[PDB]
Amino acid sequence: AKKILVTCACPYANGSIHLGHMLEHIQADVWVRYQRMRGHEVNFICADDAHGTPIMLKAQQLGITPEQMIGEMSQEHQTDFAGFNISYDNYHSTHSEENRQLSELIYSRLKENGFIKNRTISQLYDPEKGMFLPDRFVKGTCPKCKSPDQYGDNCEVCGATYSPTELIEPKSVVSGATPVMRDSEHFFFDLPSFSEMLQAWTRSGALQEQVANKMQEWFESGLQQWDISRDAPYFGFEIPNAPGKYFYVWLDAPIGYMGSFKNLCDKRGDSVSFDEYWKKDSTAELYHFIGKDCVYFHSLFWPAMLEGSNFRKPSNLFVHGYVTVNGAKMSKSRGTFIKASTWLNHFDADSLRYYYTAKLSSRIDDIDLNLEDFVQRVNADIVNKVVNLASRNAGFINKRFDGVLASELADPQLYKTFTDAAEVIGEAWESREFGKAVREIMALADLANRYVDEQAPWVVAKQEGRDADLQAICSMGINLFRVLMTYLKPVLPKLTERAEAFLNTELTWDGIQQPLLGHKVNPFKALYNRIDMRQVEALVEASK
Ligand SMILES: CSCC[C@H](N)CC(=O)O
Ligand SMILES: [Zn+2]
Repeated sequence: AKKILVTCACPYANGSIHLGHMLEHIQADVWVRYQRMRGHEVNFICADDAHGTPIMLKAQQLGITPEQMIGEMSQEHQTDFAGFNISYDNYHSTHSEENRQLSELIYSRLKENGFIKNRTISQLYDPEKGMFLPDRFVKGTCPKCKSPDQYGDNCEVCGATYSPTELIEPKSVVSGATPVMRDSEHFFFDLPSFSEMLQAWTRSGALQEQVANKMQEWFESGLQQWDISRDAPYFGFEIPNAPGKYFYVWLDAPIGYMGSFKNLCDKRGDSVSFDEYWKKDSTAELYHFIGKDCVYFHSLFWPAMLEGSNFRKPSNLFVHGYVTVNGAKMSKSRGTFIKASTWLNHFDADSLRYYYTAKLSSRIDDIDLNLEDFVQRVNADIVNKVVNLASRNAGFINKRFDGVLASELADPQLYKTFTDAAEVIGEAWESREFGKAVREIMALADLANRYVDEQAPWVVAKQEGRDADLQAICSMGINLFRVLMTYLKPVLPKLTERAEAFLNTELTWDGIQQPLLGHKVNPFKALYNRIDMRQVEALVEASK
């Protein structure tokens, strides 16, 4: 009955999708697929984050327009996400007419409401290229240790940190010219004006405990005004009435959430839903799946912007931790910085979806992809527990009973144990306690395989006159498989499709209350094959 708008953070348009991205998009997709299974109206929304100085400069280096460049990466991103079956209702771009009009609207409202301040700043400027330089486009000699060729505000030899104005003999990364300090008028969003409102939200108990605790540190330090403007040359949206000024990516990037939803509504011919979801009186729910590095932005700056422009605010933020590989930050030299596209050359999407889901919880803890454990857990849980219930039983049904399952359950008590678990498993999906859900599902899978072991179909099959017993045992196992695959349907979309083809039925959450009786199933080849460490070694080598 609910109306739900769910987002993932907008991926940066000048980088390939990697396993870190995939943790976020898989987490959101599992939750979204479960919400759809319970009958709610869900809109799963994302976009590419396509503006800014680095993108402008990279396009110039490539000799193409920024529009061509961001279009190519957007296609690359959506191909990768589609390969992992991330079920977006719309994937748009921050570089769109919808986002331009919404950015201009929100800015004009913030300005009229008194939340935009004008302030002159001083910044390093490349007089040959003719542009202000972000910190990382200034290089020079460390003022402390005198090591040359250091970038930005820190030295990678001695570890010192400093303003780039302290670099000795500074050079523009763009042109090699010596930069100089230049003044420019910038426009600032008066975030401090919203501190009391934001502190109330922090205390409300909606946010994760770990996020609320961190926000208290930020309030203690003191909220600051945030620069929302950039000087030309720039790739982005020009500020009305302010020639030569552009909106900084901070402003237009989250508005891209709104622009993507407006684009979806407009493409559908739906003239009511945008206001239904974004007006202040909305009864729809708005959720953002984000990582730790995006929490300050989504928990303070973004709700303040929405409040100041008369829009509704997020219902909640769902924050996940970083991905590690073999216990450590991804390492290019070790081959553990793994692109999504590369992953799919070696493994399927379901394997990573399952492994992440088994490790995820409602907390912000980092998620470790241990590659040895990945092989063991996928083979143990998917091949040998869940799929085993189908593969060990289907052959007898197809070959000796014409594909027809028994007309009654052999063990109705055991079946009720499986269906009785739906409430706790569903609540685990709902609360984002994914690891809890998987633990209960695999505990049931162990029960199901213990049942089959106890009945010993490999013995019954050879014994004269026991055809009825064999059909009963094998049909019971297949009905337990039906239930487990329903509980796993949000996690494993492609295996589920193969399971539905075998079972000759769509898997619905409520359907488990009616077992398959006197029901024809189809043959299948192999629902899910084993993986091995040679494949992991090939993935690592291909990523170096
Ligand atoms: C509106 S969400 C914007 C997210 C930024 N692109 C940061 C990131 O993708 O890591
Ligand atoms: Zn140094």
